[PDB]
Amino acid sequence: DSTTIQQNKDTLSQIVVFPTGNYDKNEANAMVNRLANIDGKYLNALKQNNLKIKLLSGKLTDEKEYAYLKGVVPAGWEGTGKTWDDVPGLGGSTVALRIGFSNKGKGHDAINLELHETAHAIDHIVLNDISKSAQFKQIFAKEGRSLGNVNYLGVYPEEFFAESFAYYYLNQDTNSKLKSACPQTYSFLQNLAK
Ligand SMILES: [Zn+2]
Repeated sequence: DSTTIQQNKDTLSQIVVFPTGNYDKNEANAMVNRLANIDGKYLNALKQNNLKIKLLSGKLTDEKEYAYLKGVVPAGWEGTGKTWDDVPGLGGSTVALRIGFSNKGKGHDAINLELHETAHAIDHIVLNDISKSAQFKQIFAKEGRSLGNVNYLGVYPEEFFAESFAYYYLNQDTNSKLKSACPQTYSFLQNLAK
């Protein structure tokens, strides 16, 4: 609800890092507002571990900490002439997101950039790679293709987990879509948030 979103925006004021230089500040605010949909327990767990959600005004590999990715072809992306230089988001041990690239198809396959990448960090930092736990692996074996992208989401449980989390928290449409397609994944995320 409207007041829950504000509470999470408060929590995020100590998580989000805005970039140097000029950019669409309203769009950066929109991304923070979408992150505020995430259950506050997760956001405070990220803050406890000093995970920073970096909004970028340039390319991922323009940041010194990601320079090692310059020229690197992502897993599964060979032959397209695109590399990490072109990838708008990264999540796991860190989180970095190009402002403006939230929507599906803006250089990435996720329903929403910032929720997908932040799900990676929650998975890895907060929950000890729960996407590789025995329980989620069983669910992934049954439902891992049911969000589509069968040769990507259907192959990597960490990507299926991240995408399912994004569906669960993006909006009411994507939440009910997850419930219909991946009922056991939806219940798993419900029990995790409970
Ligand atoms: Zn991913």
